[PDB]
Amino acid sequence: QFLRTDDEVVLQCSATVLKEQLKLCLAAEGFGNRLCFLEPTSNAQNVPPNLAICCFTLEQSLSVRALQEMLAGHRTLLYGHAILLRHAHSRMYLSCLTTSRKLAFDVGLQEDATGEACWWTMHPASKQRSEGEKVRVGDDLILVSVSSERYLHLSTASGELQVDASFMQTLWNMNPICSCCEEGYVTGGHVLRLFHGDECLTISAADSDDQRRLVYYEGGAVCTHARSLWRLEPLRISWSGSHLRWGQPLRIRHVTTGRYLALTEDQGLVVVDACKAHTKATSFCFRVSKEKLKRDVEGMGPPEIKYGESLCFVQHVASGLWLTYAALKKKAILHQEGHMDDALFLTRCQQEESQAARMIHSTAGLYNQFIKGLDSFSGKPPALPIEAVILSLQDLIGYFEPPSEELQHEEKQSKLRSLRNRQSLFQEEGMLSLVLNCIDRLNVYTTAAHFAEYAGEEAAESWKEIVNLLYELLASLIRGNR
Repeated sequence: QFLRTDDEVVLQCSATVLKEQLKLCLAAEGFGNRLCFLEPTSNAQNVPPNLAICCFTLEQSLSVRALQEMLAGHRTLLYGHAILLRHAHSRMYLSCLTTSRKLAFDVGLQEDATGEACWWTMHPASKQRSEGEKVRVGDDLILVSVSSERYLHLSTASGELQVDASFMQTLWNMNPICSCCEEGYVTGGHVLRLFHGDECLTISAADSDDQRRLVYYEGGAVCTHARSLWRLEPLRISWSGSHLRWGQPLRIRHVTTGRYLALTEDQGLVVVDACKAHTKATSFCFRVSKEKLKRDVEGMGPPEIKYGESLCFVQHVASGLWLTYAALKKKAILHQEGHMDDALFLTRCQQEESQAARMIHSTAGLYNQFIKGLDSFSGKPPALPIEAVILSLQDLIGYFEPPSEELQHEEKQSKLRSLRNRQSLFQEEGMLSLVLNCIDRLNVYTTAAHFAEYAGEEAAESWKEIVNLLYELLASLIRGNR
């Protein structure tokens, strides 16, 4: 009922697009794009809303007297406090930038929580709440950027909906996503692996004849590759990050591919594009048993499903079909009766791995777009994402860059081991081919001006930069780091 620090929230506002009141959350991508945007949560039944990129962690809520004192646990948020919001998807911080794209600033992300620019003071939106009172869940509120002293505010100019820091006010809901959970219990929004018996649930490797659409039970090294990672996403906006319960409908999202576990009329059990991932075809639940078989709480809920200790049957909700094998690599199928040994156990994946999986997804998406733009004009003299591609390239280069040679051996090796594991994950997801395709397609052009003939000078102004960054990323992915 009250928001404590280390709680997870989405900042939600309202707008009336196409003459109807749509609610939508504050979103940021992170790498490749620092600028914030808005994610519609409204059309949940037909399209899975991208809540993952909307979650922020309430890192700290301080009195201005302690906030000014800093620049030299489980506290409840009080009105008047300045808060620090950590973007969960990127581990970056919600900040008020010094760019503008009409007196206003851009709202986005800071790589590090530095200075006043990443702090926002909370203020009551009504005579019901007062300065010093605890901020209550589902309260409308006003947020003021400490550095600029402007309001976090949604724009409607001209056609599209944006976010900026303006002298205009916007009323913002803090929807709780999650709070303290019971140790070792599965909660929504968790990225995990579903094990069988070793064998785990996965899609095929990159570039497979599959088009990566089919689901498998596979053993060996997959259990340590990103392709076997899934996010459990319940059919809720608020307390989506609550404990999961037996029978609770949920979507199962494949992380790197972005597609959703689904039952199809034609294909059968497959993974499916986000836009085509409707509730009926996409809703699964965890069952204690296969026997015949309530109303969701406004909180973390009762802890029901335990990591590694709970054997779970997976069931498609609409059809009642069981996730089973077909009969080391087996096709996963949905079946009426299934197999006596269909029960999976869930192992929570760790952060370094989960982050890398999500980073793969963004980068694949951004670069596939960049390639599509290149392919669009091959032989023809569709705006290319130059700005983002450059930033993405730069970001991954720093991500992969080896430790400073003048560092202690104990830490150097440990930081080196992770770098290697981080590189491996990307490598096994065909990130090298991705970088190579971008290089090969850019190399079809001899001079920067030759590229300008098919793309224009503005785009060509960064041609030698993108190739140098791509070759640099390539090298950084390849480097042994032993």
